[PDB]
Amino acid sequence: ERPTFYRQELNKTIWEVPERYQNLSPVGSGAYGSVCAAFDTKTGHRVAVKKLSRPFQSIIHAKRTYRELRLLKHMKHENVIGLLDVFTPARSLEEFNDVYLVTHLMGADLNNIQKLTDDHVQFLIYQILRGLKYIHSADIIHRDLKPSNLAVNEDCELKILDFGLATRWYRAPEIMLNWNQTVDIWSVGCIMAELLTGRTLFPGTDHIDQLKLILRLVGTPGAELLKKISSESARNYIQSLAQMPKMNFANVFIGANPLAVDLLEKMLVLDSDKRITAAQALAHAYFAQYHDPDDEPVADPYDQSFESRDLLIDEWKSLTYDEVISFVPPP
Ligand SMILES: CS(=O)(=O)N1CCC[C@@H](NC(=O)[C@H](CCC2CCCCC2)NC(=O)c2ccc(CNC(=O)c3cnn(-c4ccccc4)c3N)cc2)C1
Repeated sequence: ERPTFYRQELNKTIWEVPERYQNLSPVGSGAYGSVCAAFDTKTGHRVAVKKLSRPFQSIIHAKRTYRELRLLKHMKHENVIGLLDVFTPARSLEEFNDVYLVTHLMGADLNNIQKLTDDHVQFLIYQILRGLKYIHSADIIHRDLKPSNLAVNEDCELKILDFGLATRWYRAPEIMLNWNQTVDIWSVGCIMAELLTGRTLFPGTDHIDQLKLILRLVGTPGAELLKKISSESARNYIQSLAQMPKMNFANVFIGANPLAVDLLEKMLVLDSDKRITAAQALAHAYFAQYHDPDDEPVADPYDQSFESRDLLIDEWKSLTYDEVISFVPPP
């Protein structure tokens, strides 16, 4: 029982969407790609419709499209973006070439929310950790967490997403030198610090400067962590730099809530085996007033075996088409 579509141009781009979506207006200045705001006549709420660009232009684009659809269909959590609809005007695989995604209309990102109160930071970071506990439990690593990938509405309700299109300021040092899930926790540490102080914690100009700033705070690796670098070039570099002491975070986040400081000490550790996880962090005393261990769920298992597959462009397209058809809309 297929719906009725209607076509229209919008800023040198064609849009064929269910009549159920109306009053489409472009949002961003193309920053988010081809995205419009909309009114959903089924529900009566604003939505965001994104039309992918050249989704099957190449083998790599076909796989990235399939990956994005598969991940979005899996996410069912209050602090993670979710898929409200996915559709295509095509009536059969032979004419399938465009893919539309429908999500909630997000309010503003965390860059667009002056420092916050300590209570505001607790709530926002709490919600990020809660969604991270959920994606991490599915063996899903975000990898690109940063204020522009956090959406927050007027109730300060937060959702994690990934718009795609600097990342380096938030990036774990191990995956910037190539020597697990807690790369995301490092980024939370950087975000949390910024909310507290009002300043980018590690505003590095490139990768070597980014590492220089990081070690000035957390200190040069010790032999405990040195014993775990396999990359021989990485070891030589770190041992050649000037030995800089670990700073005491209380002298750097002066005046901040000492629970917040203690949590920063547990997130912004160089050794990834010692970094706090999302689930452990939810139990930190700093979130004492939001922590609810009975309402911090994990995710269903996520089959990502496809990621190790080499398929042709038309096969990835077919699989994307499967996921479009099999899609069941939520409540
Ligand atoms: C690293 S890559 O391999 O994966 N891959 C490359 C990089 C991007 C990756 N994104 C993903 O896979 C995620 C889902 C998977 C991701 C996994 C980790 C946990 C978060 C979700 N795609 C998205 O997040 C996404 C998809 C569609 C949409 C559509 N709504 C909008 O655009 C929208 C809604 N509101 N607004 C807005 C906000 C404020 C003001 C005005 C407008 C918009 N502009 C938005 C986001 C894919």
